[PDB]
Amino acid sequence: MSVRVAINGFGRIGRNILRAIIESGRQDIEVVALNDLGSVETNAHLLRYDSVHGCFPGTVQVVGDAIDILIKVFAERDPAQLPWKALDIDIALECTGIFTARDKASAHLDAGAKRVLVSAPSEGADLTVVYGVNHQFLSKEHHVISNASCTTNCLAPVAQVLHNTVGIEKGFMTTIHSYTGDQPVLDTMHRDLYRARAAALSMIPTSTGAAKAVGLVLPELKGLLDGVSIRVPTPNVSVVDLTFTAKRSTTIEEINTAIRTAAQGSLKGILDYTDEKLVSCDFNHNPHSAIFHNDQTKVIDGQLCRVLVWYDNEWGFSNRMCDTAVAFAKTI
Amino acid sequence: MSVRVAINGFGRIGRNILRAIIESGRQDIEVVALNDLGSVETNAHLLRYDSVHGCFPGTVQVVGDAIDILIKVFAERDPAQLPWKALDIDIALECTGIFTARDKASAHLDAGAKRVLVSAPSEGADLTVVYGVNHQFLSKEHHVISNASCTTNCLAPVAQVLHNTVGIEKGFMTTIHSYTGDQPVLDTMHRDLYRARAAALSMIPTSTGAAKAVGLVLPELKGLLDGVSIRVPTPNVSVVDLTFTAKRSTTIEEINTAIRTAAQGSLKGILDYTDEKLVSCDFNHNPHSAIFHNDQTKVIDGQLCRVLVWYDNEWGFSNRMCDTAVAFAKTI
Ligand SMILES: NC(=O)c1ccc[n+]([C@@H]2O[C@H](COP(=O)([O-])OP(=O)(O)OC[C@H]3O[C@@H](n4cnc5c(N)ncnc54)[C@H](O)[C@@H]3O)[C@@H](O)[C@H]2O)c1
Ligand SMILES: NC(=O)c1ccc[n+]([C@@H]2O[C@H](COP(=O)([O-])OP(=O)(O)OC[C@H]3O[C@@H](n4cnc5c(N)ncnc54)[C@H](O)[C@@H]3O)[C@@H](O)[C@H]2O)c1
Repeated sequence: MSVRVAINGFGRIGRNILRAIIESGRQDIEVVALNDLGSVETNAHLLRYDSVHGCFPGTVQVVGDAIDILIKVFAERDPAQLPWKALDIDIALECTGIFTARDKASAHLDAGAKRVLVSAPSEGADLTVVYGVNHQFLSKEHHVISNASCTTNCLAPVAQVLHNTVGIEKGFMTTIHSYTGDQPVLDTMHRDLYRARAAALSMIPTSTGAAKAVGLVLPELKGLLDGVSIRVPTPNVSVVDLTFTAKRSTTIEEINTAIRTAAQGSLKGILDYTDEKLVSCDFNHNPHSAIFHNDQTKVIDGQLCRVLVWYDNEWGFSNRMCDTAVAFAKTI
Repeated sequence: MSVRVAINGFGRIGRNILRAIIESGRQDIEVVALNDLGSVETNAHLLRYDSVHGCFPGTVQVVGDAIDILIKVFAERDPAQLPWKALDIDIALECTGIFTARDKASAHLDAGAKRVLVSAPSEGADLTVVYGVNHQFLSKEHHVISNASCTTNCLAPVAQVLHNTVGIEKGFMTTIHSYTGDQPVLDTMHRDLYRARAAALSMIPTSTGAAKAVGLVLPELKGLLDGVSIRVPTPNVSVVDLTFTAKRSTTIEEINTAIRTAAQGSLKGILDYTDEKLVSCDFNHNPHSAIFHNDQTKVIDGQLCRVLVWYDNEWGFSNRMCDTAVAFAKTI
């Protein structure tokens, strides 16, 4: 019944995984352990209080070597040292952000987790999964997999619906994105010259791999999409601004309706929509991968089309980590 | 030699027109009077200290009901009563944002002014101008003209180099925009449901008529463009994100090269470029109508294009308001 997980790296997403599990009321995932090299006390405190997501819904105590909500806490620099065999770990959730590589993440297999799921694109991933779109391809042949990114998780279901309805010849994606943890509050030394500037002071153009990735989850679209991002001064919630050329002449109503159909049918709980005049903060804490904004569909001359699609880049994705982990457990 | 102007509405744009003249040290324009809703002293203080632009780069003395840096100051909310005739005002600069309409704006000529320049699209305008693109179309047969908008002024030059080079089949523009003073700090009653929302708290989609206005000033693109805006938590500096189908199979290098040329040659001082990895605040107080970001140009299969174009929605426009005022004054 219950799939035994361990969270490696108790950072935003790791904590958000936990919170998604408790909030949703789901009973199919047991969080057996967490690993992180900072204080156990500090970890519980960050779980308790979040500036974006509010108070933990429940009580949070540190008792001995565990956090009671009863989750064992570990501190290993080297994931291969974790007692995953002893703890009968089904799926290790790699969340630290520094072991995204398949080479690197396979350390949890060494430690005795039966499978690994990386909360980010993974280099040499056995499979990159956008739950609700391609998780059905998961099988005994896959041991270390990627959950894609928040952005990929948003763009793909929408891509799919559009391609099925009007066909996408080519498309360009700009994601207007909230600042993330790898950005600094003030200008400072960095791997990337864009992301080195004060995060809450500018619109910052930056790179995203999501459009290429949608080329893989949906092989019909390989090489037909590219994409970039613009980071702006909001702490959470992002949006895909997609312009594409359609293979057949179409309308706003045509596109909106295929979205409503998909959202009400086979992508229920992955894709949603709004006919209301909403702004980014209204999607904060929404669990969908994508929420399509009907108001914003525009179509020039029946063939050049633009859509706008919100996503809580933390909350959507963390709920997807749960679904992917459960679907993945069934192939063990 | 000099052009006599009166500024109606010493608001963000009213005051920045005045700073623009002072900073450039242009002697071709003389501010004779200004009108605003409130104090003589408050207008002085606001001019002195600007949260976005910094110290007013001279001295501002209150003296009588006049400001010395000598300009006379009024406070009649009704424009019809102000005495432009006996002040010999060549061109009036309607800058309030509430007499945008031509039928309304034509008051300044009743109240004596020889010509009128609305800082903002207008309804029944004799001619809508983007300086550096279409100003040589101004004739004696024009009394009340429109300076267009910040966004119109930045798309139009770029559309021109693009079209005239590679041809625009169809185009969709998103502007990512700094908040403006028609938005509030907190959610509150507004004629528009998006713009009612707390302005530094969300990305906020909104309508702009700039794409359409570009189709009228560049007649060749009548109804070939559409656009929207997303307001984000920055206080100044916006950007154009343009996706379009090009008539000719093209490249990035080719796109940026054409922009180099327009920048150095015929659009010098209106259009500039950058090859550097810059972010929005690096373009604060830049006087250009458009600054092209090379790095950011993308082309899919040689046909679907994307460019990114910065603009100081306050400083660029306010300088054009000066250049327009001058070119207009010559048809008198
Ligand atoms: N948050 C989002 O918006 C989002 C969306 C999609 C994908 N992702 C992906 O998820 C991953 C994590 O993102 P995040 O926002 O949670 O960042 P985060 O920095 O808040 O999380 C990283 C956590 O791992 C811990 N850590 C670092 N090194 C460690 C080590 N050697 N051993 C154990 N723990 C270690 C840190 O203490 C921290 O708690 C990233 O790779 C990112 O690509 C994030
Ligand atoms: N600021 C920008 O980014 C930008 C860009 C392009 C165009 N514009 C246009 O410039 C115009 C002015 O906008 P702004 O940025 O100055 O905003 P603002 O509200 O700061 O300026 C308007 C000023 O006029 C005054 N005013 C209001 N009603 C008046 C009345 N009845 N009589 C006399 N004075 C009155 C107000 O006190 C205020 O100071 C707008 O129409 C806007 O569309 C602005």
